[PDB]
Amino acid sequence: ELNSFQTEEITPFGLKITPQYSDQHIDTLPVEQLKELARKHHLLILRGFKSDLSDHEKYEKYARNWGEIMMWPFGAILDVRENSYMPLHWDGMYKPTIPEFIMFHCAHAPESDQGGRTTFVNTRRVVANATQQQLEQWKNISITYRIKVTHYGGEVHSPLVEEHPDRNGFVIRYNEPAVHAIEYHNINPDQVAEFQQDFINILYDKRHLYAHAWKKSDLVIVDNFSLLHGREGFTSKSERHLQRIHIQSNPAFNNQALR
Ligand SMILES: [C-]#[N+][C@@H](Cc1ccc(O)cc1)C(=O)O
Ligand SMILES: [Mn+2]
Repeated sequence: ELNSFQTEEITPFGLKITPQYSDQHIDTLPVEQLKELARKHHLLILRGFKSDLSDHEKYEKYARNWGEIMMWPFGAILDVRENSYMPLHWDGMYKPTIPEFIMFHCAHAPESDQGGRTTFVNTRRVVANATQQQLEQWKNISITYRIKVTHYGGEVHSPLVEEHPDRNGFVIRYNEPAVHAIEYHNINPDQVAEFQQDFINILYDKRHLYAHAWKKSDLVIVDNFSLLHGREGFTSKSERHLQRIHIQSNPAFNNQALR
């Protein structure tokens, strides 16, 4: 009745999953149990397992065990390759569907790289830590985002607070500004600047944010319905190479914010 992997809880949220014996293969892990843990804990770091997922064919075949892949024009896999931070967002903003899971495989992460950790914000925890007056204000705010050339048109109008697709709580949908692109609704224009200051401070809080330093062959599973994610600005030059696959909910979740 024991698990077939070791688990350690991450601060402030998430699970770090590691092998029980040397050279344990990633294919040994029970995918349906992992999906349940990812929905409950929002972030899984699978570290130390043997895999050949830098092979695009093998990675795609592996991800199909998790569900329907959300395909992009370039295919199933985005190869993320290498100063400013990348703003918090959720994936699928400008697409017709929002994927439930992001899978990141680390094909390359030199110790040579300094900083630039991937950021993960548990918006369920943000909602749970808010006062009632805060949450009431946030539920009344909606935001229009304008982006780059995209395949499906490029304007997003999203409430700041949404109910989770599983109807078991509320989440935050927010795209932080980068250093009009963003336009806030239902708030006095006189208060927008300070609200933006205050809300970004709330998201970049040690109670809510986990910053991940990559190691080669990490497989990270992200609950895109519950989290926002981004990246710290890089101090040094980096050769990091991540490989990203999106997995649809069943049925796929249509993106009502796309305009
Ligand atoms: C569609 N879409 C994107 C969403 C996005 C929006 C803003 C930003 O800075 C980065 C990514 C994805 O899911 O990849
Ligand atoms: Mn992203």
